[PDB]
Amino acid sequence: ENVAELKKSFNRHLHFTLVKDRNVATTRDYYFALAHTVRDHLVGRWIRTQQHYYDKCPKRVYYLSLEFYMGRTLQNTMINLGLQNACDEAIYQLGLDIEELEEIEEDAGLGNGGLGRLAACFLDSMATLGLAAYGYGIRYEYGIFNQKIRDGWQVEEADDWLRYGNPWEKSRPEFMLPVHFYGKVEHTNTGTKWIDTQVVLALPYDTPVPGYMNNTVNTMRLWSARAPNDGDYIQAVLDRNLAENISRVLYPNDNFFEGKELRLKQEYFVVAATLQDIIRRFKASKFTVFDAFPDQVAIQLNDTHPALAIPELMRIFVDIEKLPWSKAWELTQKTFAYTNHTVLPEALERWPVDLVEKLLPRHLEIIYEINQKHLDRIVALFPKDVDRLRRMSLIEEEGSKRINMAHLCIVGSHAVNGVAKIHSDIVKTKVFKDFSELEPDKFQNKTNGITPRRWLLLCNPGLAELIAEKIGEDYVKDLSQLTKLHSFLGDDVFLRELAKVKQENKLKFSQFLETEYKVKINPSSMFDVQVKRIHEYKRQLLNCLHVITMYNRIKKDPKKLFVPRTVIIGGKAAPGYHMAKMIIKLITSVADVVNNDPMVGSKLKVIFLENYRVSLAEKVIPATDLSEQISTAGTEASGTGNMKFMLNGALTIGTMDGANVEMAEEAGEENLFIFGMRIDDVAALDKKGYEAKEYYEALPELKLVIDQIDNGFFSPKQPDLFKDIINMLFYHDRFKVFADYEAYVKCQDKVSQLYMNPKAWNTMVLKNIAASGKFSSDRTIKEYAQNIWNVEP
Amino acid sequence: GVENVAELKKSFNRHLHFTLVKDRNVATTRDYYFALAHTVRDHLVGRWIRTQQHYYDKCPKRVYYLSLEFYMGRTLQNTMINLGLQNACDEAIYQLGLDIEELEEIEEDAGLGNGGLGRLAACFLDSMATLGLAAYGYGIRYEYGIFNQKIRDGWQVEEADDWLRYGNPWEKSRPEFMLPVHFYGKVEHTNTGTKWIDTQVVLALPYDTPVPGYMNNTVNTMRLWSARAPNDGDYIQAVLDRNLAENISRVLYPNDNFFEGKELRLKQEYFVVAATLQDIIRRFKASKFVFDAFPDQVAIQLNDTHPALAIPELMRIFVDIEKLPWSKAWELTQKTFAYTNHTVLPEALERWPVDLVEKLLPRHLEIIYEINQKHLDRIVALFPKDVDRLRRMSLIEEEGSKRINMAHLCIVGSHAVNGVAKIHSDIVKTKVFKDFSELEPDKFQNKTNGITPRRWLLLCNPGLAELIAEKIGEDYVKDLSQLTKLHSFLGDDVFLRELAKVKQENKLKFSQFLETEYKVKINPSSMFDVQVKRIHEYKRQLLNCLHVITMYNRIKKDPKKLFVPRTVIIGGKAAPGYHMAKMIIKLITSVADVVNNDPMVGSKLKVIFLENYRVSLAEKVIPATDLSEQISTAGTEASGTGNMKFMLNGALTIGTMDGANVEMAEEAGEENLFIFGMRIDDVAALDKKGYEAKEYYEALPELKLVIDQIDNGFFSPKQPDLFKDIINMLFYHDRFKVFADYEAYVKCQDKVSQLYMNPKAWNTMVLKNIAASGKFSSDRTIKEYAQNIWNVEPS
Ligand SMILES: O=C(N[C@@H](Cc1ccccc1)C(=O)N1CC(C(=O)O)C1)c1cc2cc(Cl)ccc2[nH]1
Ligand SMILES: O=C(N[C@@H](Cc1ccccc1)C(=O)N1CC(C(=O)O)C1)c1cc2cc(Cl)ccc2[nH]1
Ligand SMILES: *Cc1c(COP(=O)(O)O)cnc(C)c1O
Ligand SMILES: *Cc1c(COP(=O)(O)O)cnc(C)c1O
Ligand SMILES: CC(=O)N[C@@H]1O[C@H](CO)[C@@H](O)[C@H](O)[C@H]1O
Ligand SMILES: CC(=O)N[C@@H]1O[C@H](CO)[C@@H](O)[C@H](O)[C@H]1O
Ligand SMILES: Cn1c(=O)c2c(ncn2C)n(C)c1=O
Ligand SMILES: Cn1c(=O)c2c(ncn2C)n(C)c1=O
Ligand SMILES: Cn1c(=O)c2c(ncn2C)n(C)c1=O
Repeated sequence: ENVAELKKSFNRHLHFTLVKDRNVATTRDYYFALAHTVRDHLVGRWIRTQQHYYDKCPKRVYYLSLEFYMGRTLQNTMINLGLQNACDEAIYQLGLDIEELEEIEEDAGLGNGGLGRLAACFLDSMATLGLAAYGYGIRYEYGIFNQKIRDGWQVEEADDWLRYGNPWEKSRPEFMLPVHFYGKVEHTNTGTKWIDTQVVLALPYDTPVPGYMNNTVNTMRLWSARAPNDGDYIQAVLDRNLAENISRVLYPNDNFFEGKELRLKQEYFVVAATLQDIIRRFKASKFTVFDAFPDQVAIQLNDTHPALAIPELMRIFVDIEKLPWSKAWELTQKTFAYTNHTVLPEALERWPVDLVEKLLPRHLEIIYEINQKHLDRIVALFPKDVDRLRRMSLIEEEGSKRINMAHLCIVGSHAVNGVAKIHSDIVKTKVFKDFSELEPDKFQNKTNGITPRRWLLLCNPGLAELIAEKIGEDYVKDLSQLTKLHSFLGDDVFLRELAKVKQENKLKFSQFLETEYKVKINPSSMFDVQVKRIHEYKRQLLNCLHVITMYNRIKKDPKKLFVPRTVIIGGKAAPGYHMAKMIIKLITSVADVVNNDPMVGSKLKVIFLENYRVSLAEKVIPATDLSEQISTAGTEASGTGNMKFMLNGALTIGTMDGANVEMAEEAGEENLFIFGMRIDDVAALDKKGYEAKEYYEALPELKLVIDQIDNGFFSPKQPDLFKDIINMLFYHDRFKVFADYEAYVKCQDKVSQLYMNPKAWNTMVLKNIAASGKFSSDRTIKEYAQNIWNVEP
Repeated sequence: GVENVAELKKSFNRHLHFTLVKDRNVATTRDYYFALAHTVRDHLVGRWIRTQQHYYDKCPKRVYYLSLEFYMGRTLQNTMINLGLQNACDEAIYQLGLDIEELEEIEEDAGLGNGGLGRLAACFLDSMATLGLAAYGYGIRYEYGIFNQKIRDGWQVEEADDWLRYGNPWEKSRPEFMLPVHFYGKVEHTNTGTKWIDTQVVLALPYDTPVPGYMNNTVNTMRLWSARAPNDGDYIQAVLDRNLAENISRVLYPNDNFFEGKELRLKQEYFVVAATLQDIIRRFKASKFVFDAFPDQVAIQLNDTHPALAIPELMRIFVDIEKLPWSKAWELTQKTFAYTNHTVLPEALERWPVDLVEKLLPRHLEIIYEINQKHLDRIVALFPKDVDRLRRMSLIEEEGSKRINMAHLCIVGSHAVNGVAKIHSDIVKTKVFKDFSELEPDKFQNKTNGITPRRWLLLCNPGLAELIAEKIGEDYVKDLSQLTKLHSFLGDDVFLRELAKVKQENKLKFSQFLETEYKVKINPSSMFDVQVKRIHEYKRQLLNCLHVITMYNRIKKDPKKLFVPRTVIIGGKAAPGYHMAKMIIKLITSVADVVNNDPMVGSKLKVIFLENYRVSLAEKVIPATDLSEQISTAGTEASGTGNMKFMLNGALTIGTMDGANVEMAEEAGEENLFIFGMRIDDVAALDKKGYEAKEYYEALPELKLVIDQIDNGFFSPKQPDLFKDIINMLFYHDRFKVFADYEAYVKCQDKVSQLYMNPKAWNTMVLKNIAASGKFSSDRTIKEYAQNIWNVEPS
């Protein structure tokens, strides 16, 4: 707890746990010794917390997700346990630099983006609020791949994150479980029997989730695939890899459905294990016995990925626990709650019934029965409307039959929510109209949030300290306290101190940029940042057009006053996403021309931030002046990066989409740079018909950019390299890039104006930060606790 | 002894809490085991760091035992004993209200070996550490060791030995020493020399396991390498294909004394060799180093031919990497390497097809050719005429598909070659490699195998170790020859009663195991007749089987005739692809089922096929053995070591004058062992003449019956011709002349029975074996290797 004792513990671990001394100890060794030293501080409360849940039996919440974008654990753990300052001092006294040791830790990147990071922020919040929550996922041997740029292109490298070992995970062999696949169904007189199946074992690994300063430590249980133990002998042993390939790697797709059998196996794998583990726990507690199940258990479905949980639970209740269908179904609906995270057609999960029949025979039967009972009702309430039956069916018939997992989640759940007002609204009245009309009270909204511990206290200590010195540390657990910040809007000194914090973050992050990339950084320039997964809907392309735009204006009139900028664009593209990869090449091509043109000089620098991940977001976010949140209105369910930048002192330029809409409401629309078409404008443009060749014909600045991109100005060695981009823009652009081009650029010009007025710029910054309270994930979970899970802190 | 138990207790509770995240209410037995292991493990650290730091500071010559196998067994008790902590830990576990025996059984055996070869490496490590030698073991960290064997419907069934599933607290990853290993690619001959390009790369991640000397503060290292894919069409598939590179250290080839020319196997051999040589070279350069002193600082023992590629690999490093001239490098090489021949069985000789090698290790095939060219140029110069000698001495075999004779490469590439027992070393030197020793006489030597007295006496038989200690002191633990002092008790009946009692307690404890694992009811007063080793035709478990049946037919002949009761135990694993071995298992289990259930035989005889024979089990049945079966055909067992364990543990041996049996006889007196059957010369004479198994069948009533019973379905009614392959082998393809030794073997057994009815004489003979086993301590073997091969002294 104190410095002297932390030094002894560190040396004790370096010695007994790493078998090293100071002369032969590696940096990794020091990091592991520090990690173990901090890890020991959690054990007492972790056992105590789990024991408490058993003795008092509070209702349990289970967040079931295929993704958990956790990032690094060491610093986070030191902050939530109140050890950082002590450890920093101890390490320094041992002659080491804690910051260097921290960089050794590999990110636990078992997610793709928002969906996976949301889940991670939720666990932190649930632990901070003292809830009996458990996160359940898959312990991927490989998480989201590590990204590199070779010759301007994204190159993928396996993210072998467990290679050197993971001190934050705890194998729980006594809770191992078998998961079945294939086989056939047998309807006997003693119940239905799913037999002749292939078995794969699931070994759970527990990771502690410490709440912020509250003595609570929950658990994140991730499952690992293992071959059972019961032709060529060698091949047979090697073939054990097949089963174990189930939890081998995370599918690297963000907002896109890939119907691969292996993925279907991962979905069921995590689902079968989790539900059996929850049932066992339930039956092992202080408890026909199952009638109290929904009062003791709440399972949240993170998107439709774990949709199979609905029939799996039914399978268990009926075939194993011998409950009648009617009862089983009732308990199921009371147990599950579904969160819809997207409206993009390509992201919708539709599994071919053929694939499901072969792999999960008993589950196909259960899904069919669920649909029968479901459609019999509709037929009753609407004897005529037969087209309504087709639109609400769990099965799609057009061509090869498929299963609409989202429909399956709606009927098997008692609550369904979008992740932002505009998204939830679209989900309730448009996408699932036929369902909400019958069950209105079933649909809700639960606007996303981000944890102020990792995304403020951890990533920007300077800002957390400044805020804390002015209004106390109360805000860490109740972010709505940041509103008190309005009391200092005319405080010139607090405004200079606010600016100093940002500048320090920029100077430090600049050192990172000149170290990782050649480029020379103008530390006074404006840090224009857009970091997120590469997507056509997110429009990194639109941003790219503006950069080329600024570049030409500079070449055109070199002597014309230009507010300097450092444009940073980063994010991974799904491996099979061709257009995303091309977009990356374009950006890298532009930067090369821009960063090396003598006429532009320190006026404009462009950086493609490589390997964007949680630990990297913690560095660049505190260093940002301008946050790009420019996806086409109605395409971004919510967004969370936007919230991160808001809490850390950046201004936002974006469209009225996702949570951007709610940010404007909290801070006031004038304090954000909103632009472009809105949900209604995009629809009108659709009914009419989007003809992109019109804006190109009516906007010279855009035409120059387009011609340069099309004629090879950015790829001399390959004149037609960006042909596919141009082709999509002129004939296949569902995200209407050309349509928001003019408004975007004019918006960008106003940002530049404001940037030249420090007093005005920071004043707005302060109103934003003051208005960010709403976006703490503690508030999100609070609403989940009260309106869906019915549990208390 | 004060404050030692209390601190062990505190520490134990500290680990259960911080290391296992458990309290006394939720802890599993496995958690208690891991808690004790970490508690014991902490006592190795100080000495391990200190030991290795010392070898760095004093720079003694280092010995490197390179092997594809290390059959280590359990580490817990062994570590406690060598560190002098068993008594204190036993007491700490007890006071904590726990059953220490229950905890130790939790530990998984590190069975990274097939049999005696892998176990010898293990024993050698323990001894080298006990003698304080700067020794290092080098092998592969298999994810799956030798398979767990189960008996289903009388047949052997193999189950994957997933020994790392729950974690191994005894290994320590050393990531900073990872290394790249190359495969495939091609050879480019440029002006900058020869270059091996276009290669596929695999990484080698070493894992160090501490090897504690006995009561001397020395803690050596065993470094095992694990294969990992390097970080650098379809994304998901590409990531899944990383399993291919990792398959190289996935599982141990389960073959004992048998060459299987598989590509994966060749990859394992090169893998451990390339990782090891690079690491050894890196250590040399990091010490007070150009390479002229290498052979004076480095000695690498090649355990059999499996790591043969180490020779051309060192040449490759020396010439292609270090740029040394060929002549100089070849010189450094021979001085560095030493080869130990572990077998003369033709089916066990590694002969790789030149094509497989060219495709996988092209640069190495060129180097092997060049060594052969030089080598043969020498023969030619010494014997201008004799062209046949070239053919018999070449590393390349031409007949049909060209293959590489790895034995020959090891010989020319080494300064010393040895066998593992007088008779085998003589065979190697004068017959198999006759043309070679004639040129270099001094090169060939002998190094009689040994076993470590710590695991095979102190640990597995605490009763006998204490008995002996109360009579002649503890000195014998560090010098086994001190066992001859037991002779003073040749007349003391009191002592003989005590010796019989210890043996009795072991049989009673082991009987509990048997009846709990098998339906059979044991007669604790019966003679424990045991044959536990890998199932082989040359080891002749059949012969033994022919005796059990011969006996069965005798009891059914006169149910009232005095019969010396026996509990016959035959165990061992069969290589998955070894058809005849599996047939022999099915024949032994079938016979057993007929003898164990025959009402007329009752408590006179019981057959038990001991399932899953392995180091931990060996430690169980060995101390409980009365008679040891070591009956391999003369000239087939290069040495054997089981024989040694049994001898040291109070059992009498019935066997042929093969391997180390000859030397056991010389040491204890040929009449203090039941020797029988043909001898090497008798075997040769029978070969020259011609073996006609049918004659002995024709001339031996008791035998003819046993056979007719096997061939007609007496032991397999549902399947009358089930044992056809066995009958057909015994009659027209028996290279191990089973029947030829059947008559001698049966008469020999009757005498064993006779002697057993006489407690006083039986135990007297036993005492004579225990007092003469000192020569078979691996500490003696290692000392001899050190003086005459490695040229090093006890650091
Ligand atoms: O594995 C040991 N410590 C552990 C310490 C550790 C634990 C968890 C995460 C990181 C480090 C170790 O070095 N690793 C576990 C990792 C893996 O799974 O590969 C790497 C260890 C200490 C020790 C001390 C003695 Cl005397 C003998 C064997 C020993 N092993
Ligand atoms: O893994 C931990 N201890 C280790 C302890 C251990 C180490 C070596 C062999 C057996 C046990 C552990 O339980 N295992 C390593 C094995 C594996 O890799 O499967 C199983 C551990 C302790 C701990 C304490 C906190 Cl607060 C959080 C996470 C934690 N993990
Ligand atoms: C927060 C975060 C995201 C989510 O970003 P959006 O802009 O909301 O899409 C994605 N990736 C990482 C690494 C993050 O930290
Ligand atoms: C000693 C030992 C061997 C050796 O068997 P022999 O053929 O008797 O030399 C094989 N397996 C195990 C488990 C051993 O302990
Ligand atoms: C399928 C998917 O990854 N959806 C993503 O979910 C997160 C968390 O709700 C949203 O912020 C984001 O806008 C959306 O694209
Ligand atoms: C190739 C091989 O496994 N050889 C085996 O080695 C051991 C240890 O040297 C000998 O005792 C045994 O007789 C022999 O069969
Ligand atoms: C988002 N996304 C992908 O992630 C993707 C894709 N095609 C392949 N992938 C992987 N498409 C068309 C797409 O929009
Ligand atoms: C690496 N890479 C790509 O990833 C790529 C490409 N063209 C299209 N793509 C997606 N080219 C030319 C290329 O070198
Ligand atoms: C020892 N041995 C084997 O181990 C073996 C074999 N055939 C296959 N195997 C595996 N043969 C004929 C054999 O003698």
